[PDB]
Amino acid sequence: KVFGRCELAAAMKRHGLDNYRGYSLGNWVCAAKFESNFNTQATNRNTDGSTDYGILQIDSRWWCNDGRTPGSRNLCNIPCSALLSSDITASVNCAKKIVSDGNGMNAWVAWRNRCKGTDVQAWIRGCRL
Ligand SMILES: CC(=O)N[C@@H]1[C@@H](O)[C@H](O[C@@H]2O[C@H](CO)[C@@H](O[C@@H]3O[C@H](CO)[C@@H](O)[C@H](O)[C@H]3NC(C)=O)[C@H](O)[C@H]2NC(C)=O)[C@@H](CO)O[C@H]1O
Repeated sequence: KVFGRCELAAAMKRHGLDNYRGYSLGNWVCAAKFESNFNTQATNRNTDGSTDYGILQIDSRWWCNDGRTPGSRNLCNIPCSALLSSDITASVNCAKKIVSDGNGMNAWVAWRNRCKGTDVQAWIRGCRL
């Protein structure tokens, strides 16, 4: 599924991401627009072999198992396809462990380069929240 902007905002707040580890909802909404364009089914292959899965592009080198990233970890304890669902629970669940792992949202390259230090509040503009 491709989320609407306020639709995704609503469902992320529902799932506890607004101000999770200090980061406002705007940050997360901005992270998703640049990582996946709000597409839950988004996939991207990396040079090292790993693949980035879903609306928040979680990488199989570190967080999920895709059965073809040999010698990698599965720290969220899920199969990577779990992250491609229309329901974002799994991705948001795993996202909370990523952002707590020491580097904050810097783990998300598009956030560091396109959302960080910008008016991220503007991504939740007009949303009935
Ligand atoms: C959303 C996503 O999948 N992002 C990926 C990033 O997770 C990843 O950056 C690397 O992440 C790992 C795992 O968190 C980092 O290891 C951690 O590093 C911190 C210190 O920075 C350390 O305290 C933690 O103990 C350690 N984690 C574990 C489990 O030991 C690693 O440092 C990050 N490396 C870099 C260069 O940023 C990148 C790169 O794999 O990929 C994104 O897709």
